[PDB]
Amino acid sequence: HHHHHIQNFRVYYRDSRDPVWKGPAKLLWKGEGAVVIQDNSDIKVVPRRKAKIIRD
Ligand code: NI
Repeated sequence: HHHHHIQNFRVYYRDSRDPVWKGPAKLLWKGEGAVVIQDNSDIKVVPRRKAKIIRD
């Protein structure tokens, strides 16, 4: 199966204990306190404070 990303979004994000922004990733889901991103083959849950959601 394939998780189609939400169109017109890109996301940069940080993992725990690492200040360097990773990305660009696709946005798969927007929740109240977190987002789901897809970075190549990795689908990850990122707290909103660690996500840079860029309208594209
Ligand atoms: Ni899946």
